[PDB]
Amino acid sequence: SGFRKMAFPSGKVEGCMVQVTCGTTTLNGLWLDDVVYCPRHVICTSEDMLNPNYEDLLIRKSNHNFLVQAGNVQLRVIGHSMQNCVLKLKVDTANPKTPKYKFVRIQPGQTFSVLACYNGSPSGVYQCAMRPNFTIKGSFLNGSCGSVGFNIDYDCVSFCYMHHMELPTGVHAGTDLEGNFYGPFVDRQTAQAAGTDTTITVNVLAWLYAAVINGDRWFLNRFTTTLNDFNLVAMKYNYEPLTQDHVDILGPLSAQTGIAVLDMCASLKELLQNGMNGRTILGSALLEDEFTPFDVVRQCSGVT
Amino acid sequence: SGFRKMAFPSGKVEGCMVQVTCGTTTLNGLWLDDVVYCPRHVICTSEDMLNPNYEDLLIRKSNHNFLVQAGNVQLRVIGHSMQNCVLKLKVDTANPKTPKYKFVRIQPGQTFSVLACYNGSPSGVYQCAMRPNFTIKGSFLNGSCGSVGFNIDYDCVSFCYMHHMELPTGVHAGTDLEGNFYGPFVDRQTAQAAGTDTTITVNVLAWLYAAVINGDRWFLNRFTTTLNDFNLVAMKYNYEPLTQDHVDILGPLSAQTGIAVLDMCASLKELLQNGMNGRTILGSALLEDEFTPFDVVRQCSGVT
Ligand SMILES: Oc1ccccc1CNc1nc2ccccc2[nH]1
Ligand SMILES: Oc1ccccc1CNc1nc2ccccc2[nH]1
Repeated sequence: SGFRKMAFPSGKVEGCMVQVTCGTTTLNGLWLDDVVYCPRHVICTSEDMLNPNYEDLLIRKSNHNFLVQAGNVQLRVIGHSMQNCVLKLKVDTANPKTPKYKFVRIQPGQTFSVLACYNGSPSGVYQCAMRPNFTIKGSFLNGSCGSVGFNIDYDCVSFCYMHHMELPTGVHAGTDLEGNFYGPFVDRQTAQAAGTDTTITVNVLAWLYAAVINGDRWFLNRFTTTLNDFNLVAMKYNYEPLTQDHVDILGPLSAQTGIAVLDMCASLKELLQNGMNGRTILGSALLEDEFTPFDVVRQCSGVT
Repeated sequence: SGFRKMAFPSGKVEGCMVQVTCGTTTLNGLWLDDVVYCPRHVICTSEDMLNPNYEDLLIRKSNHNFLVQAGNVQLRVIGHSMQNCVLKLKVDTANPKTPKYKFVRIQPGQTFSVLACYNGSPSGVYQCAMRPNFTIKGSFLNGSCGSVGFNIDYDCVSFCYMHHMELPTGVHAGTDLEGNFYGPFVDRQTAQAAGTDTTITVNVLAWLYAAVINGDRWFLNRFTTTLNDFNLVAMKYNYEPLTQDHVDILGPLSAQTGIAVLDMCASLKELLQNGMNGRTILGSALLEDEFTPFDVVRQCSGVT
């Protein structure tokens, strides 16, 4: 029993983190097979960052300009290419600790673990969601760029995120491992405002199920609703719309608890309209939206 | 910028987790050097758990009765002893992945990372505090016993917790790595009630400093207080007393933010008396007490 914001064990990713230096810029790289992936802005002076032309900046760079260090041993760079907003540095040594891995582009509402790194050295691990505005609310100081987000399926690491940017509002933007930004963000020190950070409705419902499973039941009401009625209320409160795909996904939690999804929707509706009245659910005074239904099932079942 | 509940990278501890089986009971063990540490209740039938005599139960056990598996390879047990509420199983192989380590007994309010394990396999990592009532609020299913809590100082893992028990209220109890329970709990399926789960005042203050550092300043008031005045209010709200040792410990956060500790106390006092009025601090609707001052400095500075 008990329910925690839980990251994947980070060991498999710890074994992939290296330091990348280009001139005076140091950040982190991900070493898989004989390729090191890092944010292309490693080649910029903070001066360059205001309106960088990366193709033109890259012409001035050689393999020997990229200094790649794995522990306290240097890797030999034998090639470099730009793919979207990441650099791929070919090194002469396959990472001996390369895990089984995939590159995946996640959808808004999907959760993942971040291994926060500085100078290629892991500092911490936390759980995130891709926000509906394609930002994440991370913890990232200078030097944390190239830190990655991942899910693990038994022994296969799915890399979904590389850290590139902090927006002027102190939220975070980055790319998948093909170098494509989540949302409309660009690796340039310019005015970039995020859209509405809506609540991930399907995730709140999952977490309400987690609460029932763990004995927190005070919020369970006598009402039901319809998708359309619930969705009217969701919009008013800056909650993402709930689809039938979300209802289907919650099916196993519905089954385990014997609470129909639309009943749990009507409980959520009353919590939106009435608030928590100073009460807590799973030790939170607000509705948590950074657990997926899959996360709740994993943690409530005990997958390794 | 940004502030997350952050666990230590778990790789060094992942490399120490094994499966321990005695008869039909499977749980986790910690393999350091040529010793495997596990909860002594591995020797009990759930029937034994009602009033176990562990010395008498252990007489009926041999080295060959303890099945220790590290990945899918069996370790040979060449000795076993009981130290308090843990078993130490001497195996014929030193763990090749043993990190530098210490055993430390933490104080209430101290935070640590838990690597939740099932059948010797890591499932997740989260950050905890030892509660003032010597419980922890974990996430632990059947088979999670022998999962450990740790801090890391660069390359040295300090093991502070091994998981043994869930109380009938679904909070968690366990031992240090010398087998001594935190608080008054015993490894017996009997009536064990926790005392008052008070809020860790010094930790809330640290987190209020973290909030100021990260731009959340709305709660900063025009008042100050004294330790004695603040402490009267703390007691009324089930907050731990604040000592001069706590004020001294917050000194560096006081310095960084230019907010005197007693000023931040007076801000906390107003939040206790007035509540949050539907506002959030670092995305929480309640006051977080599971960051130490050391945690706030680490995450705000970027230690690896
Ligand atoms: O639903 C809302 C409630 C309040 C504010 C903003 C929104 C828009 N949310 C939204 N989710 C989407 C998913 C796919 C495509 C477009 C989407 N727009
Ligand atoms: O302060 C309180 C406010 C409300 C309820 C309970 C308490 C007691 N808290 C407490 N912390 C201690 C630390 C060391 C020794 C004894 C201690 N008692």
